[PDB]
Amino acid sequence: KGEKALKASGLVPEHADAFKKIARELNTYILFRPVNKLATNLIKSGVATKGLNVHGKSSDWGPVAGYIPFDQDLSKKHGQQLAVEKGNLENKKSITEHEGEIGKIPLKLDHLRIEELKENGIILKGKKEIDNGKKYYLLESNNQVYEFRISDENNEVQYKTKEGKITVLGEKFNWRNIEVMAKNVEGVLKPLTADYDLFALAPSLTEIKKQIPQKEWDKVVNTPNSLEKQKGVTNLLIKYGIERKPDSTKGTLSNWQKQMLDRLNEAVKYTGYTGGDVVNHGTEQDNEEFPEKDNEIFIINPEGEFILTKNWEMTGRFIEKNITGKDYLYYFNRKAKINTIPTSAEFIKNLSSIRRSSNVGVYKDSGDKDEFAKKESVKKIAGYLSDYYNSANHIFSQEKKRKISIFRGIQAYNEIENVLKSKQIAPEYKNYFQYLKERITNQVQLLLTHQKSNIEFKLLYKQLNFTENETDNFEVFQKIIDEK
Repeated sequence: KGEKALKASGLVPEHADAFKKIARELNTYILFRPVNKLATNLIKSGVATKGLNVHGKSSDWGPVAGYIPFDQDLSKKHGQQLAVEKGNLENKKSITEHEGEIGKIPLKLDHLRIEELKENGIILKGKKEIDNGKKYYLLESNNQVYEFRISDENNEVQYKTKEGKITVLGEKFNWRNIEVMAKNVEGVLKPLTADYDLFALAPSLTEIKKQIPQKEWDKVVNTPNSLEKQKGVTNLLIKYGIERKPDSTKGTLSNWQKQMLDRLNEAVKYTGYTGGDVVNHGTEQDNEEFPEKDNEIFIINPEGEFILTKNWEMTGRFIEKNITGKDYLYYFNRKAKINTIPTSAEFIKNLSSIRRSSNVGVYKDSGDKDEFAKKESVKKIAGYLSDYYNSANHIFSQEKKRKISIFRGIQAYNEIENVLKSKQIAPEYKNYFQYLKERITNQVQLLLTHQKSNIEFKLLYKQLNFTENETDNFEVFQKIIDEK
């Protein structure tokens, strides 16, 4: 937190000041994932950010790294040489996937990066041998097994391993240029560096009132009881935010999220960033290739405070206290899962990920009555896990979101118990359902003990019996929970 936030985060300071300017002019409470200072100097130099095109991110070492490489030894597979062939294959399909707009331009080198990285002990002051017939600035890298040779007189990088050592790889790569990816912004090609990353946003209710047309907000003026407000915010979210297009250009967003991110990101056009959108993809919850546990997040408010958190459970504490605990909606990109679980889209993603290795189970590759019956059960299960995050009923206190979340979770639990009266299923999907039922009972119990009323869980499961209606049983749920 503070200037320690911006230095242990690793971002541009004047980008943060431009974000403060556009936040003071727009009033949106966005978040940021920290990107290191190895690529940040190249953001200040002029080469802009990548998108969601290559998902093997750049290393945390290397004076020539920061850009996404074709040979992924300059990526996170450092020393794990059996995966560098799959890295070359994945960057072959990353090249051949985004064709039409991509070119082949290498890194634009500078002498200033290696003098600003003198702290690694890059130059050994021993013998000065003229290798390859050229006056070379002799550098010794972080290790002896591979040297990352930046050129001195060539615009292209002349990186080449030594001609007297042997490794376990065997592919002594020649003095070629680096093969990093490209993107055509306003006609001129540009290399791609480590992209900036965000987490969420929580805009003010008058900004949503002025960004969504006025009829939906003259609806808000005549809302006496909270169930009609629940219906209004839910069908607003259905007619606006369910159109999540799975894309690989700018990130899995909606329309208004994209245009407000563009209006929040255009503030660097007069500061020194020649690209505009400094974040060209979604989050890491929106990057579905590898689930990265984000250890710390960067907090940006329109008031002007710089907070970088420490712990992940404390990050969820900050979210549920500042975002959800007050009158602000939690517009996040949608045994140890206490409060925030992977959402309904991630639920279907986990379902497919277990489905790819499980041949049989609950329902198989056919269309019978139990098959499509448990298919409609799991689509309404996904609907209930989606409506579990009904974080827009914040007109009264957080207890209202608590009781609505418990109502949706108990509907989900009754759906799970409706599913388990079927045929003899495979043990993979069986203990999948066991983990889901244990997680949902522990979540509903630890929310019930947090909120009110000291009731058991099985008591609330036994007293609640809903068959074909949910606007009547919310009254008996309110009669049990409230009005003691």
